Amino acid sequence: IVTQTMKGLDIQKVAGTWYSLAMAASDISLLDAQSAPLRVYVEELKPTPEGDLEILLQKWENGECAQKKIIAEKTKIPAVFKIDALNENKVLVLDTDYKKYLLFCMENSLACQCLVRTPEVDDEALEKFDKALKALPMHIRLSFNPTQLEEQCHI
Amino acid sequence: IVTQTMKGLDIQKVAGTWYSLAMAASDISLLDAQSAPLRVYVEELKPTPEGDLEILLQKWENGECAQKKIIAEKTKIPAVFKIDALNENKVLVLDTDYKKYLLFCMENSLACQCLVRTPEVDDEALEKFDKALKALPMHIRLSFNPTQLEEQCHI
Ligand SMILES: CCCCCCCCCCCC(=O)O
Ligand SMILES: CCCCCCCCCCCC(=O)O
Ligand SMILES: [Cl-]
Ligand SMILES: [Cl-]
Repeated sequence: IVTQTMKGLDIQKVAGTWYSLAMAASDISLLDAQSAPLRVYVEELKPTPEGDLEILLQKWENGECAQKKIIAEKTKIPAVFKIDALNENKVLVLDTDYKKYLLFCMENSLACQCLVRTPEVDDEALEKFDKALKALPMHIRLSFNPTQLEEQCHI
Repeated sequence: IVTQTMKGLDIQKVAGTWYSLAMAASDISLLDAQSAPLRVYVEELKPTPEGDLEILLQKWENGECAQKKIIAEKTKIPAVFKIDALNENKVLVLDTDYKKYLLFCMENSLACQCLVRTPEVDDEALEKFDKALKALPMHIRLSFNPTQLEEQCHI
Protein backbone atom coordinates (compact mmCIF):
# COMPACT_ATOMS: atom_id res chain seq x y z
CA ILE A 1 0.00 0.00 0.00
CA VAL A 2 2.55 1.23 1.93
CA THR A 3 5.55 3.27 0.84
CA GLN A 4 6.97 4.78 4.00
CA THR A 5 9.88 2.73 5.19
CA MET A 6 12.78 3.74 7.38
CA LYS A 7 16.07 4.37 5.57
CA GLY A 8 19.20 3.18 7.35
CA LEU A 9 17.28 1.08 9.85
CA ASP A 10 19.53 -0.52 12.47
CA ILE A 11 17.47 -3.45 13.64
CA GLN A 12 19.67 -4.11 16.69
CA LYS A 13 18.68 -0.77 18.14
CA VAL A 14 14.96 -1.60 18.30
CA ALA A 15 15.70 -4.32 20.89
CA GLY A 16 13.87 -4.11 24.16
CA THR A 17 10.54 -2.97 25.65
CA TRP A 18 7.70 -1.43 23.63
CA TYR A 19 4.10 -0.32 24.28
CA SER A 20 1.41 -0.39 21.58
CA LEU A 21 0.15 3.14 22.21
CA ALA A 22 -2.08 3.31 19.11
CA MET A 23 -3.32 0.84 16.47
CA ALA A 24 -5.06 1.35 13.08
CA ALA A 25 -6.45 -0.99 10.39
CA SER A 26 -8.14 -0.95 7.02
CA ASP A 27 -11.02 -3.09 8.22
CA ILE A 28 -12.89 -2.35 11.46
CA SER A 29 -13.11 -6.08 12.22
CA LEU A 30 -9.31 -6.42 12.27
CA LEU A 31 -9.31 -4.42 15.54
CA ASP A 32 -12.91 -4.13 16.88
CA ALA A 33 -13.06 -6.77 19.67
CA GLN A 34 -10.36 -7.81 22.20
CA SER A 35 -10.16 -11.10 20.26
CA ALA A 36 -10.08 -9.41 16.78
CA PRO A 37 -7.24 -10.79 14.55
CA LEU A 38 -4.81 -7.86 14.66
CA ARG A 39 -5.47 -6.62 18.16
CA VAL A 40 -2.01 -7.61 19.40
CA TYR A 41 -0.01 -5.74 21.99
CA VAL A 42 3.73 -5.66 21.52
CA GLU A 43 5.70 -6.41 24.64
CA GLU A 44 9.30 -6.74 23.50
CA LEU A 45 11.54 -6.80 20.41
CA LYS A 46 14.43 -9.27 20.20
CA PRO A 47 16.52 -8.94 17.03
CA THR A 48 18.65 -12.10 16.54
CA PRO A 49 22.35 -12.05 15.40
CA GLU A 50 21.23 -13.11 11.90
CA GLY A 51 19.05 -9.97 11.92
CA ASP A 52 15.72 -11.71 12.23
CA LEU A 53 13.34 -10.01 14.66
CA GLU A 54 11.77 -11.98 17.39
CA ILE A 55 8.54 -10.46 18.67
CA LEU A 56 7.00 -11.03 22.07
CA LEU A 57 3.35 -9.97 22.19
CA GLN A 58 0.06 -10.44 24.03
CA LYS A 59 -3.13 -11.44 22.26
CA TRP A 60 -6.56 -11.93 23.84
CA GLU A 61 -7.30 -15.50 22.80
CA ASN A 62 -10.21 -17.53 24.22
CA GLY A 63 -11.37 -15.64 27.29
CA GLU A 64 -7.78 -14.78 28.25
CA CYS A 65 -4.67 -12.73 27.48
CA ALA A 66 -2.23 -15.18 25.88
CA GLN A 67 1.47 -14.52 25.46
CA LYS A 68 2.77 -15.21 21.99
CA LYS A 69 6.23 -15.24 20.43
CA ILE A 70 6.53 -14.74 16.66
CA ILE A 71 9.56 -14.63 14.35
CA ALA A 72 9.77 -12.00 11.63
CA GLU A 73 12.45 -13.12 9.17
CA LYS A 74 14.59 -10.49 7.46
CA THR A 75 14.52 -9.61 3.78
CA LYS A 76 16.81 -7.89 1.19
CA ILE A 77 15.22 -4.69 2.48
CA PRO A 78 16.39 -3.78 6.00
CA ALA A 79 13.02 -2.21 6.99
CA VAL A 80 10.85 -5.09 5.80
CA PHE A 81 10.40 -8.43 7.49
CA LYS A 82 8.34 -11.47 6.77
CA ILE A 83 6.04 -13.48 9.03
CA ASP A 84 5.12 -17.06 8.00
CA ALA A 85 1.35 -17.42 7.66
CA LEU A 86 -1.52 -19.00 5.73
CA ASN A 87 -0.35 -17.35 3.23
CA GLU A 88 1.88 -14.70 4.65
CA ASN A 89 2.54 -11.17 5.68
CA LYS A 90 5.03 -8.34 5.52
CA VAL A 91 6.01 -6.18 8.43
CA LEU A 92 7.41 -2.79 7.50
CA VAL A 93 9.09 -0.40 9.79
CA LEU A 94 8.04 3.10 8.67
CA ASP A 95 9.90 5.22 11.16
CA THR A 96 11.71 5.05 14.51
CA ASP A 97 14.03 7.11 16.62
CA TYR A 98 15.00 3.93 18.51
CA LYS A 99 14.74 5.65 21.90
CA LYS A 100 11.09 6.95 22.09
CA TYR A 101 8.88 5.72 19.21
CA LEU A 102 8.59 3.15 16.39
CA LEU A 103 5.92 3.04 13.63
CA PHE A 104 5.23 -0.12 11.74
CA CYS A 105 2.60 -1.69 9.53
CA MET A 106 1.66 -5.23 8.71
CA GLU A 107 0.13 -5.91 5.34
CA ASN A 108 -1.80 -8.62 3.46
CA SER A 109 -5.57 -5.57 4.19
CA LEU A 110 -3.41 -3.70 6.67
CA ALA A 111 -2.75 -2.73 10.33
CA CYS A 112 -0.31 -0.20 11.73
CA GLN A 113 0.85 0.65 15.26
CA CYS A 114 2.54 3.46 17.04
CA LEU A 115 5.00 1.82 19.49
CA VAL A 116 6.52 3.76 22.38
CA ARG A 117 9.27 2.89 24.90
CA THR A 118 7.39 4.10 28.03
CA PRO A 119 3.71 4.01 29.26
CA GLU A 120 3.14 7.60 28.22
CA VAL A 121 1.07 9.35 25.62
CA ASP A 122 3.72 10.65 23.26
CA ASP A 123 2.18 13.63 21.40
CA GLU A 124 5.10 13.70 18.90
CA ALA A 125 4.88 9.99 18.06
CA LEU A 126 1.08 10.20 17.69
CA GLU A 127 1.55 13.13 15.23
CA LYS A 128 3.94 11.01 13.17
CA PHE A 129 1.53 8.11 13.33
CA ASP A 130 -1.43 10.15 12.01
CA LYS A 131 0.71 11.68 9.26
CA ALA A 132 1.85 8.23 8.07
CA LEU A 133 -1.79 7.05 8.22
CA LYS A 134 -3.27 9.85 6.09
CA ALA A 135 -1.58 8.06 3.14
CA LEU A 136 -3.43 4.83 3.98
CA PRO A 137 -7.00 3.51 3.72
CA MET A 138 -7.68 3.17 7.49
CA HIS A 139 -11.23 2.67 8.89
CA ILE A 140 -10.56 2.05 12.62
CA ARG A 141 -8.01 3.71 14.92
CA LEU A 142 -7.50 2.80 18.60
CA SER A 143 -5.52 4.61 21.32
CA PHE A 144 -4.72 3.50 24.92
CA ASN A 145 -4.19 5.53 28.10
CA PRO A 146 -1.15 5.12 30.44
CA THR A 147 -3.19 2.93 32.88
CA GLN A 148 -4.19 0.48 30.16
CA LEU A 149 -0.60 0.49 28.89
CA GLU A 150 0.53 -1.10 32.19
CA GLU A 151 -2.14 -3.80 31.97
CA GLN A 152 -1.97 -7.11 30.20
CA CYS A 153 -3.85 -6.83 26.91
CA HIS A 154 -4.50 -3.16 27.81
CA ILE A 155 -7.63 -4.27 29.72
CA ILE B 1 -15.52 18.99 27.17
CA VAL B 2 -16.63 20.38 24.24
CA THR B 3 -16.50 24.00 23.16
CA GLN B 4 -17.10 23.99 19.43
CA THR B 5 -20.69 24.79 18.71
CA MET B 6 -22.24 26.22 15.59
CA LYS B 7 -23.15 29.92 15.74
CA GLY B 8 -26.39 30.90 14.03
CA LEU B 9 -27.60 27.34 13.71
CA ASP B 10 -30.88 27.06 11.81
CA ILE B 11 -32.26 23.76 13.03
CA GLN B 12 -34.93 23.58 10.30
CA LYS B 13 -32.23 23.32 7.67
CA VAL B 14 -30.76 20.09 9.07
CA ALA B 15 -34.01 18.26 8.22
CA GLY B 16 -33.74 15.22 6.04
CA THR B 17 -31.38 12.33 5.22
CA TRP B 18 -27.96 11.82 6.84
CA TYR B 19 -25.23 9.16 6.79
CA SER B 20 -22.93 8.51 9.76
CA LEU B 21 -19.70 8.56 7.76
CA ALA B 22 -17.37 8.56 10.79
CA MET B 23 -17.76 8.08 14.57
CA ALA B 24 -15.38 8.75 17.50
CA ALA B 25 -15.56 8.22 21.30
CA SER B 26 -13.56 8.73 24.45
CA ASP B 27 -13.88 5.10 25.47
CA ILE B 28 -13.17 2.24 23.04
CA SER B 29 -16.10 0.26 24.47
CA LEU B 30 -18.58 3.00 23.50
CA LEU B 31 -18.01 2.03 19.84
CA ASP B 32 -16.10 -1.31 19.66
CA ALA B 33 -18.83 -3.89 18.88
CA GLN B 34 -21.92 -3.56 16.62
CA SER B 35 -23.98 -3.63 19.84
CA ALA B 36 -21.72 -1.10 21.70
CA PRO B 37 -23.77 1.72 23.39
CA LEU B 38 -22.98 4.62 21.04
CA ARG B 39 -22.68 2.74 17.79
CA VAL B 40 -25.80 4.34 16.31
CA TYR B 41 -26.29 5.20 12.67
CA VAL B 42 -28.27 8.32 11.92
CA GLU B 43 -30.89 7.89 9.25
CA GLU B 44 -32.90 11.11 9.28
CA LEU B 45 -33.34 14.42 11.13
CA LYS B 46 -36.83 15.78 11.75
CA PRO B 47 -36.87 19.18 13.49
CA THR B 48 -40.36 19.87 14.94
CA PRO B 49 -42.15 23.30 14.74
CA GLU B 50 -41.28 23.90 18.43
CA GLY B 51 -37.64 23.41 17.38
CA ASP B 52 -37.12 20.06 19.02
CA LEU B 53 -35.15 17.61 16.88
CA GLU B 54 -36.54 14.23 16.21
CA ILE B 55 -33.87 11.68 15.32
CA LEU B 56 -34.41 8.49 13.36
CA LEU B 57 -31.52 6.05 13.77
CA GLN B 58 -30.50 2.39 13.51
CA LYS B 59 -28.89 0.53 16.38
CA TRP B 60 -27.75 -3.09 16.38
CA GLU B 61 -29.72 -4.46 19.31
CA ASN B 62 -29.99 -8.19 20.10
CA GLY B 63 -28.78 -9.98 16.99
CA GLU B 64 -30.49 -7.43 14.73
CA CYS B 65 -30.51 -3.89 13.35
CA ALA B 66 -33.31 -2.11 15.21
CA GLN B 67 -34.84 1.17 14.11
CA LYS B 68 -35.11 3.74 16.87
CA LYS B 69 -36.68 7.18 17.12
CA ILE B 70 -35.37 9.59 19.77
CA ILE B 71 -36.38 13.15 20.67
CA ALA B 72 -33.71 15.75 21.39
CA GLU B 73 -35.40 18.65 23.16
CA LYS B 74 -34.14 22.18 22.51
CA THR B 75 -32.35 24.41 25.00
CA LYS B 76 -31.62 28.16 25.49
CA ILE B 77 -28.64 27.49 23.24
CA PRO B 78 -29.65 26.85 19.61
CA ALA B 79 -26.79 24.37 18.97
CA VAL B 80 -27.38 22.26 22.08
CA PHE B 81 -30.15 19.76 22.62
CA LYS B 82 -31.06 17.42 25.41
CA ILE B 83 -31.91 13.71 25.33
CA ASP B 84 -33.81 12.22 28.31
CA ALA B 85 -31.79 9.39 29.88
CA LEU B 86 -30.76 7.64 33.08
CA ASN B 87 -29.45 10.47 33.87
CA GLU B 88 -29.15 12.41 30.68
CA ASN B 89 -27.15 13.70 27.81
CA LYS B 90 -26.39 16.75 25.71
CA VAL B 91 -26.17 16.77 21.96
CA LEU B 92 -24.14 19.61 20.50
CA VAL B 93 -23.95 20.58 16.93
CA LEU B 94 -20.36 21.69 16.28
CA ASP B 95 -20.55 22.60 12.63
CA THR B 96 -22.71 22.14 9.52
CA ASP B 97 -23.10 23.56 6.08
CA TYR B 98 -26.63 22.10 5.97
CA LYS B 99 -26.16 20.76 2.42
CA LYS B 100 -23.12 18.38 2.66
CA TYR B 101 -21.93 17.76 6.25
CA LEU B 102 -22.89 18.06 9.94
CA LEU B 103 -20.63 17.44 12.97
CA PHE B 104 -22.07 16.72 16.35
CA CYS B 105 -21.10 15.29 19.71
CA MET B 106 -23.00 13.68 22.51
CA GLU B 107 -21.64 14.04 26.00
CA ASN B 108 -22.05 12.54 29.49
CA SER B 109 -17.75 10.44 28.40
CA LEU B 110 -18.30 11.48 24.81
CA ALA B 111 -19.01 10.41 21.18
CA CYS B 112 -18.92 12.48 18.02
CA GLN B 113 -19.97 11.82 14.42
CA CYS B 114 -19.34 13.22 11.02
CA LEU B 115 -22.72 13.18 9.21
CA VAL B 116 -22.97 13.54 5.44
CA ARG B 117 -25.96 13.98 3.09
CA THR B 118 -24.87 11.35 0.50
CA PRO B 119 -23.15 7.86 0.64
CA GLU B 120 -19.79 9.34 -0.26
CA VAL B 121 -16.51 9.79 1.49
CA ASP B 122 -16.36 13.55 1.91
CA ASP B 123 -12.66 14.49 2.27
CA GLU B 124 -13.58 18.05 3.38
CA ALA B 125 -16.02 16.93 6.07
CA LEU B 126 -13.55 14.32 7.37
CA GLU B 127 -10.88 17.08 7.64
CA LYS B 128 -13.27 19.19 9.70
CA PHE B 129 -14.12 16.17 11.82
CA ASP B 130 -10.47 15.39 12.65
CA LYS B 131 -9.75 19.05 13.41
CA ALA B 132 -12.69 19.24 15.85
CA LEU B 133 -11.52 15.94 17.41
CA LYS B 134 -7.91 17.01 18.07
CA ALA B 135 -9.39 19.17 20.87
CA LEU B 136 -11.01 16.11 22.45
CA PRO B 137 -9.87 13.03 24.39
CA MET B 138 -10.84 10.39 21.76
CA HIS B 139 -9.56 6.76 21.95
CA ILE B 140 -11.51 5.06 19.10
CA ARG B 141 -12.40 6.42 15.65
CA LEU B 142 -14.46 4.52 13.05
CA SER B 143 -15.03 5.28 9.35
CA PHE B 144 -17.39 3.56 6.83
CA ASN B 145 -17.08 3.05 3.06
CA PRO B 146 -19.84 3.96 0.53
CA THR B 147 -21.03 0.30 0.34
CA GLN B 148 -21.52 0.05 4.10
CA LEU B 149 -23.23 3.45 4.06
CA GLU B 150 -26.05 1.98 1.93
CA GLU B 151 -26.49 -0.96 4.31
CA GLN B 152 -28.59 -1.15 7.42
CA CYS B 153 -26.33 -0.73 10.44
CA HIS B 154 -23.42 -0.32 7.97
CA ILE B 155 -23.01 -4.13 7.96
C1 LIG C 1 9.10 -3.66 14.35
C2 LIG C 1 8.22 -4.88 14.27
C3 LIG C 1 6.96 -4.67 15.08
C4 LIG C 1 6.28 -6.01 15.39
C5 LIG C 1 5.25 -6.41 14.36
C6 LIG C 1 4.11 -7.23 14.97
C7 LIG C 1 3.58 -8.30 14.01
C8 LIG C 1 2.44 -9.06 14.68
C9 LIG C 1 1.66 -9.95 13.72
C10 LIG C 1 0.39 -10.51 14.37
C11 LIG C 1 0.16 -11.98 14.01
C12 LIG C 1 -0.38 -12.81 15.17
O1 LIG C 1 -0.13 -12.48 16.35
O2 LIG C 1 -1.07 -13.84 14.93
C1 LIG D 1 -27.77 16.94 15.01
C2 LIG D 1 -28.16 15.86 15.98
C3 LIG D 1 -27.51 14.55 15.59
C4 LIG D 1 -28.22 13.36 16.24
C5 LIG D 1 -27.63 12.97 17.58
C6 LIG D 1 -27.77 11.48 17.86
C7 LIG D 1 -28.00 11.18 19.35
C8 LIG D 1 -28.11 9.67 19.54
C9 LIG D 1 -28.05 9.25 21.00
C10 LIG D 1 -27.93 7.72 21.15
C11 LIG D 1 -28.81 7.18 22.29
C12 LIG D 1 -29.47 5.84 21.96
O1 LIG D 1 -29.70 5.54 20.77
O2 LIG D 1 -29.78 5.06 22.89
CL1 LIG E 1 -16.30 -3.68 8.86
CL1 LIG F 1 -11.45 0.52 26.81
